[PDB]
Amino acid sequence: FQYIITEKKGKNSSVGLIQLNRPKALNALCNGLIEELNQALETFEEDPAVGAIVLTGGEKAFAAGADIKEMQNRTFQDCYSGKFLSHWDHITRIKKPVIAAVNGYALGGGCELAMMCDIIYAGEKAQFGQPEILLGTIPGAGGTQRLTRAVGKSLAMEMVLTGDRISAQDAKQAGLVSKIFPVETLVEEAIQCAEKIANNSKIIVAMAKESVNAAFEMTLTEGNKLEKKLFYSTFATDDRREGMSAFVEKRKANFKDH
Amino acid sequence: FQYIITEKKGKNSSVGLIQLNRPKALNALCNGLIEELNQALETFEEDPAVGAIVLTGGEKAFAAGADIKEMQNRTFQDCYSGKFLSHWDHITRIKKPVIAAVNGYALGGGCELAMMCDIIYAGEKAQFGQPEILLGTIPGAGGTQRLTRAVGKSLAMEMVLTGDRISAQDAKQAGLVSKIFPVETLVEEAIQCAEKIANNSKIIVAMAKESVNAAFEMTLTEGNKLEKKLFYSTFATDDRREGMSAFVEKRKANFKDH
Amino acid sequence: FQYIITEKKGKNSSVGLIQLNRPKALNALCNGLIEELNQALETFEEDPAVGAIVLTGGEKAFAAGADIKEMQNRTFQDCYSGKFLSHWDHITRIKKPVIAAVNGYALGGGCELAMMCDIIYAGEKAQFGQPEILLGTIPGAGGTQRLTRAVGKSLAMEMVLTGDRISAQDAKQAGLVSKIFPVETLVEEAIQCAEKIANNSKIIVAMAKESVNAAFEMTLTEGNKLEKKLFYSTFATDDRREGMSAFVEKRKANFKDH
Amino acid sequence: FQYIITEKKGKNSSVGLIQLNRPKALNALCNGLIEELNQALETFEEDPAVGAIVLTGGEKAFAAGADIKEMQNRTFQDCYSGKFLSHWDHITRIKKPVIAAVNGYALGGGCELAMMCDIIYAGEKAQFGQPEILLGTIPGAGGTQRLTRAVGKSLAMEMVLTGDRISAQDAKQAGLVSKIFPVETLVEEAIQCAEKIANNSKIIVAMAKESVNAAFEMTLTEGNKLEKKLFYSTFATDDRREGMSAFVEKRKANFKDH
Amino acid sequence: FQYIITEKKGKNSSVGLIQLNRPKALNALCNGLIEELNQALETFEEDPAVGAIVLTGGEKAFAAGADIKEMQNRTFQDCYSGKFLSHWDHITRIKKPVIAAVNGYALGGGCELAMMCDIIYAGEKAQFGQPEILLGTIPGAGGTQRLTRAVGKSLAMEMVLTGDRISAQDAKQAGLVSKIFPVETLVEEAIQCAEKIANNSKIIVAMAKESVNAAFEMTLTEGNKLEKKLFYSTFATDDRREGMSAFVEKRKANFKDH
Amino acid sequence: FQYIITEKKGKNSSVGLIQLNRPKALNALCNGLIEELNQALETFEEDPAVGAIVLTGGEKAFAAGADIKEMQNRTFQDCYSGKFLSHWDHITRIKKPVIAAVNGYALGGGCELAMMCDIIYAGEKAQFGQPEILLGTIPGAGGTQRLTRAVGKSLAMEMVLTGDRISAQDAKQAGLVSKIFPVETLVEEAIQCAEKIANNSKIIVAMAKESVNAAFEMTLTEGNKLEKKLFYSTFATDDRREGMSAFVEKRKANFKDH
Ligand SMILES: CN(C)c1ccc(/C=C/C(=O)SCCNC(=O)CCNC(=O)[C@H](O)C(C)(C)COP(=O)(O)OP(=O)(O)OC[C@H]2O[C@@H](n3cnc4c(N)ncnc43)[C@H](O)[C@@H]2OP(=O)(O)O)cc1
Ligand SMILES: CN(C)c1ccc(/C=C/C(=O)SCCNC(=O)CCNC(=O)[C@H](O)C(C)(C)COP(=O)(O)OP(=O)(O)OC[C@H]2O[C@@H](n3cnc4c(N)ncnc43)[C@H](O)[C@@H]2OP(=O)(O)O)cc1
Ligand SMILES: CN(C)c1ccc(/C=C/C(=O)SCCNC(=O)CCNC(=O)[C@H](O)C(C)(C)COP(=O)(O)OP(=O)(O)OC[C@H]2O[C@@H](n3cnc4c(N)ncnc43)[C@H](O)[C@@H]2OP(=O)(O)O)cc1
Ligand SMILES: CN(C)c1ccc(/C=C/C(=O)SCCNC(=O)CCNC(=O)[C@H](O)C(C)(C)COP(=O)(O)OP(=O)(O)OC[C@H]2O[C@@H](n3cnc4c(N)ncnc43)[C@H](O)[C@@H]2OP(=O)(O)O)cc1
Ligand SMILES: CN(C)c1ccc(/C=C/C(=O)SCCNC(=O)CCNC(=O)[C@H](O)C(C)(C)COP(=O)(O)OP(=O)(O)OC[C@H]2O[C@@H](n3cnc4c(N)ncnc43)[C@H](O)[C@@H]2OP(=O)(O)O)cc1
Ligand SMILES: CN(C)c1ccc(/C=C/C(=O)SCCNC(=O)CCNC(=O)[C@H](O)C(C)(C)COP(=O)(O)OP(=O)(O)OC[C@H]2O[C@@H](n3cnc4c(N)ncnc43)[C@H](O)[C@@H]2OP(=O)(O)O)cc1
Repeated sequence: FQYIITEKKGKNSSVGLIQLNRPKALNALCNGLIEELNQALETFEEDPAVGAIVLTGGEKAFAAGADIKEMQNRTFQDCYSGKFLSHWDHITRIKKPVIAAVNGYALGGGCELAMMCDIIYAGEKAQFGQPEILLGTIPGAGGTQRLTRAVGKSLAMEMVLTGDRISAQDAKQAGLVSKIFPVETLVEEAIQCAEKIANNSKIIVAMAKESVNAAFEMTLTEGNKLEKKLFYSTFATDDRREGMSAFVEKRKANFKDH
Repeated sequence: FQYIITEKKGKNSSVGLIQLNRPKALNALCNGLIEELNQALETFEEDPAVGAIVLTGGEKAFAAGADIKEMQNRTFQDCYSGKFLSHWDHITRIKKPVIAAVNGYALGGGCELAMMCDIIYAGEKAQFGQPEILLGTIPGAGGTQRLTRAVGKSLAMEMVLTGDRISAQDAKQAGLVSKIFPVETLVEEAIQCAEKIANNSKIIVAMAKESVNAAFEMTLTEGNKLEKKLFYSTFATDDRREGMSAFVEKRKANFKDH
Repeated sequence: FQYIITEKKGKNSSVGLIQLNRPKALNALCNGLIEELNQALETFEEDPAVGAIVLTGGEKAFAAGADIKEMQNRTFQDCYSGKFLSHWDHITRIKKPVIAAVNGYALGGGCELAMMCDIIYAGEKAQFGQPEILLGTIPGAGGTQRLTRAVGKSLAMEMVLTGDRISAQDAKQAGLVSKIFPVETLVEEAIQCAEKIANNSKIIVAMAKESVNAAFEMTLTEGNKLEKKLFYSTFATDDRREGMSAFVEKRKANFKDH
Repeated sequence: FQYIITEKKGKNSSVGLIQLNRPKALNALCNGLIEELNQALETFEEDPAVGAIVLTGGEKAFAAGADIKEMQNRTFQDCYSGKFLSHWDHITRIKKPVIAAVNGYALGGGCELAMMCDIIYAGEKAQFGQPEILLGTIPGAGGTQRLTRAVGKSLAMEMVLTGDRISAQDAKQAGLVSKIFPVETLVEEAIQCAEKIANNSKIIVAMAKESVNAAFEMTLTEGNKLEKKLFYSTFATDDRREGMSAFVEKRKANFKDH
Repeated sequence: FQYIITEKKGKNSSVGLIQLNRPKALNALCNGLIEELNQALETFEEDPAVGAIVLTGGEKAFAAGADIKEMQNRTFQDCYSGKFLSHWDHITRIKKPVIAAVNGYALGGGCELAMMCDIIYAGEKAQFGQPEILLGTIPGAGGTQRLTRAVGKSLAMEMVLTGDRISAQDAKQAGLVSKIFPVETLVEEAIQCAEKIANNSKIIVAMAKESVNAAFEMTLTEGNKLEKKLFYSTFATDDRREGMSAFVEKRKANFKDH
Repeated sequence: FQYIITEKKGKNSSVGLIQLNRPKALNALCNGLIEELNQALETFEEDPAVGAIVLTGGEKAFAAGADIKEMQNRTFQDCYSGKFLSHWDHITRIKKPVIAAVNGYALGGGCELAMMCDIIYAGEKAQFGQPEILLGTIPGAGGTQRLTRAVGKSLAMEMVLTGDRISAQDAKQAGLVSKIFPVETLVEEAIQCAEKIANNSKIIVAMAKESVNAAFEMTLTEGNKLEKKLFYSTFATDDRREGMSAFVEKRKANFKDH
């Protein structure tokens, strides 16, 4: 890999860590980088030892956005071509949980990439923003959708129309991120979180993740019916039986992913 | 009742109070408890003197969830028998406002029961969580739906996939609960809130509640049209004439629930 | 104008400022006031020099609601004649960004008017509320819809069913408003915000605003597809090319709004 | 029962037949009739021998609507009493399939009752209509919703705004009913259909019914995701194994309902 | 009017007739024509004597679409900040029922105009189609939305992607139109239909129309709740009292429109 | 290719033909067959000479469903494995139009495959059905969703719950298919249809197809707004001008796919 670095972490290497490694362009997400990222994601998704994935960048930047230089001379017809900014949402197809550990800059595509993850942990100095408007364009990877649904209309409108950045504290207060940690312990805290998740049944975890994601795709009435079906279906797994036995039997549960 | 204690309270016994009373199992919501709860709710719903209902538990626990021992040996087929965990959402059918006064633990079904209520007040030491994942199952009573819609994706994912609990402070900050009070004044503050509601027209209050609930069942454009129709319909009541006349006449309004 | 005061305050006269000026009724929004407001909005919308609009009231009150005296003797039939409280949502049709600078009271229709704007800035002493329930009626201009989607069910239910007001601090914490400023610098800070927006391409800004508003009208999956189409379409403008080229050339760039 | 006749005219006694029996008022559905209908439905729903239910009326009329005499002296407040025209949609909660065998008149509430069923068979002389408009009211049991979704806007608008009736032929052509039979063989044909359904696994049939109903409650994208989950869940039943094995073994399948 | 003809044609002037009169361009809907159309619509909407509106064109053409010559040189820019092809959906805002009497050609904007109406009657020689694709563009006034919802995906796709026209018979079979009449009696039959509608309460009719239109804006569950609220609200009118009484009194009803 | 046969059949070789060729199992769609089908689809999608794709099978069968023998011994966990009946909806991702030419049997997965296509042409002897229920399972590839939306609740429920087949005539009347042709000329008529489509601008056609598909993914109000944005965007293409000038200049259309 020329733009990313990967390694297994956790107690039993149950955690997959992906680090964007293109320091020069503040981790600008060029087409090649996305290519590798999707590869890394796929390998971890296929590895039956990995139960969760952690995504992070540098200390100064998570990602400053997509590569502006690569899209400077593209056309409207270039957009309906199919080779312009494709595969950006492959991460939304990963069944396993993905935690974004954000230190420093998370702008444009960078902020959008973090929002595509299931959980976001931010470093004390992290900064989020959607500056697309300053470049004469608008967010094109969920910046007007995921952001608005987490932060509320007023703050989303202010961010998208002005291009202003918000601090990690503001992001936590608004619900964009769920935890803030010191710059130097961020990635570690993220890994510990991934570890807790990796310890649970992989099949049950995948169902829970689907259920939560469904909250943004249907009415509450139907969302609850779907959730109920998923709940019922867990009763067809062995881990559910094992899990509830471990409780009454007041012992630790040992899930075997099925 | 064996598992609950009821009693009218407030200004004119206009507030119905229901207290989960099964101390030994940290208020675990077994089938029998749910049975009584729905009875209590129905009586208060039918009592024309009661304008609001307050739901609370013990000081150490609101409810630690459904009874794990009652579902430990059930099956997938049992889920479709229609005899497994039935009648849990009867509370969502109550027309009158219901306030949850949460002290201590509010886990799994407990947290979900609180979220089914219209308003939530938490004690300084309250704790919310969805630990279903630790038992090899997922939330099955709105934990992946109502939670996500209030708290945002990141925190909802973190809570549901790890099983970690959050404090009352975190819950208020995230919008899960609207007010925090000292452990010993919680139930009273809740009752005072129920009292303000009980003082308003019961027919107008029921319409307002429906309108707010509709916010999670349709697009904003349609939600506004529905709200408009409801607003128009209030002009067919006497209390609306009495209320707007009491303002211009600089006097107290006397609603006749008509 | 007999109820409003207008003027262009931009540093380059690019911000349209509208001030509700009916001090005696705490800016109660009577039919005549709404008439002028829509006129003011339309003129600024048509003025190619104005890129953003700021809406504010007095120091003691933004607006205490619609005029109660004008609706106290209306009937149900009156409502369906389409000549009662009509034209209240013309502001939602304005394509240019609208910032609400709220000082003091913002109740009922006043709170709803603020929520119709794209961004809300509140003064340290601002107060929001939906006291309709106290008059024997319910919010009829989005108070049960926009409020709930920004603040969460619990707080929305509490506000709408009790009629209690919330402070500016609470509003910011809940996500109702995005910034709090001292009473005397509020309008100025709002204007500065409008200025930043006015500096961006008007055509790109209009698209960004549409995309954000779409977040409340469709599922996330479709919202993202819509956003993508809008993003593609920006590649058919000159300001986009000028905006990206300006970046790689380390030079500022101003758009000709096309 | 004074208004209905129930008898297991099924063959293996697996089909429950309910016949509206109030000849004098052309089967006008008064409160007492609905009362019994819901009872009959519940008993069959609980009877493990019954796999499907057939609903029919007289030869001249299925049902001429709700009892007009019973609602002539009601008021707006009455509607919000919580119980005026209640329990009119209990049939939509029955998990087993329900076939409506419609002979003669099916007007207003009668037409709506038929549309609430899963399948509709009409006699050659059947007539459908929503004459509510002629009584100075509108359909209030799905007549503007289920009708429109089956028949299309133009025909639904014409039917609802004029009150005109349509023939069985028109109903089949528009998709309101799926089959037309001679007046004297209608009920039998309906029973034969119920029989085919009753022969399949009750648990699988219940899932299939839910999936089809979901088509009117969510987007196609989510509808397909839900359907997929239900499909997967069938693999946790025994009947699904028996059913596919019976095909490969080229023999008849014996479903045990689990 | 330059390209329009209007006249009250009811037996009491209860029916407003609008006839597109631009023979030379096969009734091509140019900007000027749309202007007058919206005026005509508004006058009839305001006339308390008119209860329904009938819209028709010539015998050879209803409308061949929007004026192709008027949009030939316009560009992307013209589309955003433009009154370009504006006010085309004013007809969807009319509260009173609108019947489209279609003889001959109804293509592109013409077909779309017809679908915007509540009811469509077609002459034996009427032809519908969306040939936009042949001009290198797509339907932009509901041709891919209303058509699909009435006719089904297969026929809508075939019509939109090939540009092929369908006959009146095909349109009736598919549910696009609800009635076919001889070329000479079409307009007359349409007027008779408008008459039946005009005889009913104008306020109840407007509610029924809203309810039916809601069927395409929300889930079935919410659609039914909305319809129920509208039904309830009819009990606050006098005409509902009159209508139901006239039935029990076995006598004709006289609606006062309130 | 071991199970299919691909061919270029346009008048300019602009039509891609794919023929399922596994006669022995009545074209049962086994995993290998789906593999090739997706390959064939991808090649045609990438070939800039092909403007439309035609999908057909044998004269006796289009496809009898997925391979029952390949799923006979699979588990619930096999479903959540990640690769059981995978890649079945790749066809819904193809941007180019796809016509299904159905002769003979089109059951289960076969019927669902046909419904995934944009247009369906059926031979006089074609038969459609969803017999999954007879195998102790339910439709899992859109059979309860796409079928219901095209055919209506009654017929969809009857088909899915009984397993009964319907004729080509019934399918056309219900809107499932848009045209019926003699068994011998079916594929040829389908190709002619594909040809007409292939003659139009590829980029405009792709947009029209997206707009029609959006009709099942959002409310009518939003669907129309989306359509309008797509319509506007066509004004940024050359084919739009070429097409609109070709009409005004009374000459034949000149397309260049951009
Ligand atoms: C699937 N679909 C449809 C889609 C998917 C994705 C997207 C995404 C779009 C975007 O992200 S638009 C980009 C939004 N981001 C931005 O506007 C941020 C631009 N960056 C900045 O303003 C600043 O670099 C900054 C991050 C605030 C840090 O400033 P500072 O500390 O002064 O560093 P600075 O010298 O500017 O940056 C260092 C190097 O990184 C480069 N760089 C920064 N951001 C970059 C980016 N987004 N792309 C490429 N290079 C970038 C700089 O140009 C510079 O390289 P050289 O000039 O040495 O060649 C769209 C559609
Ligand atoms: C309608 N549909 C479809 C649906 C509707 C509802 C549901 C709901 C599901 C759930 O709620 S699953 C339950 C969620 N709860 C959990 O996962 C674990 C809950 N409990 C705990 O984590 C811990 O007990 C704790 C609340 C932190 C307190 O711990 P600690 O302070 O050490 O006390 P501890 O001794 O453990 O608990 C005291 C007693 O309460 C019992 N208990 C606690 N939680 C219980 C529960 N959820 N069910 C039954 N018993 C419970 C303990 O077993 C113990 O009783 P003995 O064994 O001594 O007889 C699903 C579907
Ligand atoms: C499109 N559609 C369908 C729709 C569109 C819009 C709407 C909106 C409805 C509403 O807003 S209902 C109204 C919501 N607002 C309220 O209920 C606020 C009522 N006001 C108050 O509680 C208090 O006035 C207050 C704002 C807390 C300020 O108290 P305080 O400082 O003591 O002043 P106070 O003396 O009460 O009021 C000063 C003057 O303002 C007037 N005023 C205050 N609010 C008013 C209002 N909403 N309307 C008319 N006058 C009002 C008072 O009557 C008084 O005038 P005088 O007759 O005494 O000369 C509905 C439907
Ligand atoms: C859950 N929620 C909120 C809701 C739930 C449900 C509903 C439902 C509302 C409706 O159904 S409104 C009613 C819609 N139905 C109608 O308009 C049908 C009215 N009936 C007719 O037009 C005619 O009776 C007819 C069905 C065409 C048959 O005519 P014909 O053959 O001459 O019979 P006719 O003598 O008129 O009627 C026979 C007897 O049945 C009675 N009847 C007929 N329909 C009736 C009805 N809907 N209600 C009560 N009685 C009815 C007649 O009054 C008469 O009784 P007597 O006068 O001899 O005492 C609303 C809301
Ligand atoms: C709110 N927004 C954003 C939006 C709102 C609306 C729209 C709507 C767009 C469209 O409707 S696009 C237009 C769709 N129409 C078409 O593609 C062409 C339809 N017409 C034809 O192909 C043919 O006229 C025909 C109806 C098949 C038969 O006509 P035929 O009998 O052969 O005679 P023909 O000479 O062609 O037409 C007679 C005269 O009407 C004119 N004409 C016909 N259709 C016309 C049209 N759509 N616009 C302007 N002129 C038209 C012809 O140019 C001719 O005038 P002369 O040059 O001879 O003086 C879009 C967006
Ligand atoms: C993405 N995801 C999650 C998903 C994606 C897809 C699916 C789809 C599921 C299905 O389609 S379930 C299957 C639905 N189809 C059926 O049930 C049709 C079953 N077939 C039949 O009833 C009959 O074969 C028939 C097509 C009506 C006519 O057949 P007939 O003329 O009597 O001849 P018959 O001997 O039965 O069939 C000829 C040969 O084809 C085989 N065959 C027919 N249909 C088959 C099928 N669906 N699978 C495998 N083999 C099949 C037969 O077994 C036989 O082979 P031998 O036994 O002689 O070795 C699910 C989920």
